[PDB]
Amino acid sequence: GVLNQVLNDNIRNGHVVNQLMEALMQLSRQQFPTMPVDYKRSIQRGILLL
Amino acid sequence: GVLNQVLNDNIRNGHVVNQLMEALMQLSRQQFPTMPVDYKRSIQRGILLL
Repeated sequence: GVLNQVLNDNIRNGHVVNQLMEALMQLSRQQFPTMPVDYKRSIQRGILLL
Repeated sequence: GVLNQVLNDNIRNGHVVNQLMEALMQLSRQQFPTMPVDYKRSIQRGILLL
């Protein structure tokens, strides 16, 4: 009888985190041409922490 | 009635800066074969800042 703002049912069963981690691992595997190595290092370490 | 020293009208809009960016990025994508790693590192950091 009451309205509700329900989630997706792909979030309730945590799967979206798999999409996310896949994207993050792709971004780690890529090189940063325009930028130095220390920046890449910092980003990919922060990404591995997660 | 008055003489005026007018800019290009490609400066009055900011589009020159985009060619400047093109140039700086086409420098960031260049190894410096003559010179060591630290020199290149310095330059590429300096132009990332801009």
